[PDB]
Amino acid sequence: MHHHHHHLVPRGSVHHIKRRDIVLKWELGEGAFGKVFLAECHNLLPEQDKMLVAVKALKEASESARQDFQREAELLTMLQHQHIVRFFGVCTEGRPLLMVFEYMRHGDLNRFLRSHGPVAPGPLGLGQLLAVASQVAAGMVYLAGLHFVHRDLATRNCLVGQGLVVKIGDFGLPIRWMPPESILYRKFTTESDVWSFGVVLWEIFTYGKQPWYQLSNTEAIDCITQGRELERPRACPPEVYAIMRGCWQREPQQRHSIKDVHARLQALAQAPPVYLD
Ligand SMILES: CC(C)(CO)n1cc(C(=O)c2cncc(NC(=O)Cc3ccc(Cl)cn3)c2)c2cnc(N)nc21
Repeated sequence: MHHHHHHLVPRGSVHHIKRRDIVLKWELGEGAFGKVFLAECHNLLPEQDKMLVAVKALKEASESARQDFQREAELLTMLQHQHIVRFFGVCTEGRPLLMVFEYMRHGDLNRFLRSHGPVAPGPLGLGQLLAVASQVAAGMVYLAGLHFVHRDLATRNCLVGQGLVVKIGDFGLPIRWMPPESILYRKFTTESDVWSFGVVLWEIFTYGKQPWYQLSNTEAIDCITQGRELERPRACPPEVYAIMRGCWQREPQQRHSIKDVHARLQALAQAPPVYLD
């Protein structure tokens, strides 16, 4: 499951949280081998007696799932960045096994885009869409620096917190976001992540529409393998579509680097182009 991350070596142990320090509130979601709950966590941070967290309750104990649990936990404690999901630790006393994360008040980015399109309610402006895109790019720069290949970058895997802070996570094939080499040869690299970032940019600028929405899963696969490009969204300025095309070069070595994509987005976010659809 995490074999592709073998070159990543943990410096230290995972933070352990006492079961009695976690107080479950209600389910936030479910899918990837477990339910996610909102909860209160006591004695986690020094200043606050209690705070809200998101808790994933693991469904199994194969015990290949318990082996994957420990490795995943060791990997997540290593990921520490402003735009990467914040992992607090595990609870191993009893069953089910628990993983504790930061609670992100506005939920997933896909639902956030869909509800703020066609917190302050209303449609997100160009400046706000660029700010979202720059934050996701910042997280991807961090992952590329760690030699961490995400493999499933998509807005459904991003979270929105207080003050529109965006963080990348993975809530558990995403063919529509993949380049041809990932679909055909299961080749997942920093370069296939940059392609998915380009698709994330397309999702942002379409307010969360599914890529290749006019096509069946089969038609979408053939279409990506043949080299057809996603159309420019109506809300997308020409400067931003140039970034998408850079992420979508057929040759992985020709794709723009995430450092350059992030730098370009920072420039656009700081001074948005005067663009009107
Ligand atoms: C929107 C839902 C309800 C969806 O479950 N939701 C999940 C929250 C999590 O924090 C979360 C839940 N389960 C698993 C993880 N694991 C990682 O993200 C692993 C990882 C991989 C790669 C990288 Cl680069 C970083 N991290 C995270 C969360 C938090 N708040 C809210 N409101 N909803 C959440």
